[PDB]
Amino acid sequence: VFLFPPKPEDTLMISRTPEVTCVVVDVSHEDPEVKFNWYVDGVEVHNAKTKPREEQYNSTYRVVSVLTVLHQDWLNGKEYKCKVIEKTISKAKGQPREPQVYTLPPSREEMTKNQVSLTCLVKGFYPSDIAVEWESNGQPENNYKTTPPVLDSDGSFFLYSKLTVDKSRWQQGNVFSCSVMHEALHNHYRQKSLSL
Amino acid sequence: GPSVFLFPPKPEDTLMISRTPEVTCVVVDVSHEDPEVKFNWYVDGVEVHNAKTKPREEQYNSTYRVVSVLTVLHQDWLNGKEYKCKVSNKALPAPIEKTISKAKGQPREPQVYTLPPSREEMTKNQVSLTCLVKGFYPSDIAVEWESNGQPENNYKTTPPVLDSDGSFFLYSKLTVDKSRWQQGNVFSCSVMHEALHNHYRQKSLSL
Ligand SMILES: *[C@@H]1O[C@H](CO[C@@H]2O[C@@H](C)[C@@H](O)[C@@H](O)[C@@H]2O)[C@@H](O[C@@H]2O[C@H](CO)[C@@H](O[C@@H]3O[C@H](CO[C@H]4O[C@H](CO)[C@@H](O)[C@H](O)[C@@H]4O[C@@H]4O[C@H](CO)[C@@H](O)[C@H](O)[C@H]4NC(C)=O)[C@@H](O)[C@H](O[C@H]4O[C@H](CO)[C@@H](O)[C@H](O)[C@@H]4O[C@@H]4O[C@H](CO)[C@@H](O)[C@H](O)[C@H]4NC(C)=O)[C@@H]3O)[C@H](O)[C@H]2NC(C)=O)[C@H](O)[C@H]1NC(C)=O
Ligand SMILES: *[C@@H]1O[C@H](CO[C@@H]2O[C@@H](C)[C@@H](O)[C@@H](O)[C@@H]2O)[C@@H](O[C@@H]2O[C@H](CO)[C@@H](O[C@@H]3O[C@H](CO[C@H]4O[C@H](CO)[C@@H](O)[C@H](O)[C@@H]4O[C@@H]4O[C@H](CO)[C@@H](O)[C@H](O)[C@H]4NC(C)=O)[C@@H](O)[C@H](O[C@H]4O[C@H](CO)[C@@H](O)[C@H](O)[C@@H]4O)[C@@H]3O)[C@H](O)[C@H]2NC(C)=O)[C@H](O)[C@H]1NC(C)=O
Repeated sequence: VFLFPPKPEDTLMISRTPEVTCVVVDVSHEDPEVKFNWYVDGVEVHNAKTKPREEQYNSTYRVVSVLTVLHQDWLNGKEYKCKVIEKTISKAKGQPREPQVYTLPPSREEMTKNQVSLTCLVKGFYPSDIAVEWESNGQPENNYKTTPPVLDSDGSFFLYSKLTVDKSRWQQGNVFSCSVMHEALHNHYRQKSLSL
Repeated sequence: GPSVFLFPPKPEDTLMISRTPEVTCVVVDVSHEDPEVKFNWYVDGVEVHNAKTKPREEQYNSTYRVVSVLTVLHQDWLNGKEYKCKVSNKALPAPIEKTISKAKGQPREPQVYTLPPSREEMTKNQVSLTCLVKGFYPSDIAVEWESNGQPENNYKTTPPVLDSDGSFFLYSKLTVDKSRWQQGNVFSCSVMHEALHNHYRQKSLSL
């Protein structure tokens, strides 16, 4: 039994739906039926949905149960238990740290190419639950990738977000904004601009 | 009962000719009534007998951990030689065969860009040096920092991220004191990849 936490961006963005996943493995053919009992801080709920079983290569079934949760509950540190084996996960306990957002312009050597990369460094935050978005002139970007949180030496986490845009746009003096959402932020939001 | 895990050699060991690459075969969940584990290594079918097996290791969950290490050649691993680890045990119905090799696919040369600290970060006593490595394949890579010949220690590298063009990218952040950066010292970002010239690429960064 494995109890996975909701996606970091799903617990911050109200437009998405955070889910707690309970993956059960090594299920026997003699006993395929698996009963799931979810508990939110003790109180038993019944709004969980179970996905159809999938036979693995090692002749075992893989039963997965999904429980949709609220954004406020997880952020406040609600205790979620999965009774199959009784696993239990929750929000990362510990003193929250404010992230430091730094936007970085493309390297001079990258100007030789047709497309440049915009860098947004976010460091010194806790916990690792975070969401990063890019936007330009109000309209959001789509061609960007963000690295998973990395545990730094001081106990906090950090990551990077790379936006790829045409060199023409960057040379025309356009303004790109790096949006960061985190628990220990004012209004759970911080933004930094970047232009030539 | 017992499970077998075959680990690939360190990326920097297969590229640096001074280091020694080795394929590790880790066996867990070994019964106390049968700690006898047989290892059989095969290189593209041909069985080798130069492996070095370490004695058993008692774990906290009342199980043993037998580890077999096989040193390999740099040219062999890079050419895509297939390495097989046959594990035999009395508690096993049939010998378990795990098999690993170099990640198949056409190699791509990584592009290394060093980025100076932000202006806002200059307020702090510790600034961050950024190294961007993008457009490489496969994900097997190694990144290191150095200054004045001597290597740095206070840095961290993000795991490779699959980009939109099918290639991988990552970042490496070096944390130095602002006094060093303002003194005019030079910091270099060392990158080791199989698609690079002499499997090495380095870019410098200074104020
Ligand atoms: C009894 O205890 C032992 C020992 O565990 C220890 O004791 C217990 C009591 C606890 O306290 C533990 O916290 C403690 O560690 C248990 O043995 C464990 O068994 C599990 C499996 O059930 C193993 O998990 C695997 O881990 C590997 C990665 O292992 C590296 O990283 C670990 C930290 O992340 C580290 O602890 C390991 O030592 C090892 O470290 C690496 O070592 C090599 C060489 O030694 C070195 O070169 C590396 O640099 C170094 N790396 C690091 C980070 O240190 C993980 O890869 C495995 O994932 C595979 O298997 C999964 C299914 O189990 C699957 O989901 C994955 O996708 C992946 O599957 C493979 O994927 C590859 C592609 O990548 C594919 O090619 C393969 O075909 C595919 N194979 C399969 C089978 O799917 C896996 O998660 C633990 O490592 C192991 N512990 C140790 C110390 O080895 C034992 O289970 C306990 N018994 C009971 C009954 O509970
Ligand atoms: C029969 O086969 C089953 C299926 O295994 C699969 O098929 C085989 C052929 C191989 O391809 C495997 O690679 C593959 O997984 C086995 O089930 C597996 O059991 C093992 C443990 O027994 C599980 O390993 C555990 O993995 C956790 C992380 O799992 C995520 O990441 C995986 C990739 O890294 C991904 O494959 C998983 O699906 C899962 O992905 C996440 O899913 C959630 C929910 O859907 C999402 O929210 C996330 O975003 C996903 N993340 C992604 C996509 O990156 C580890 O966390 C876990 O570690 C913990 O336990 C170990 C001990 O087991 C500790 O040492 C460790 O410290 C830590 O506490 C563990 O490694 C594996 O995930 C299971 N497979 C699947 C598909 O879930 C059966 O075990 C096997 N039966 C027998 C008898 O062998």
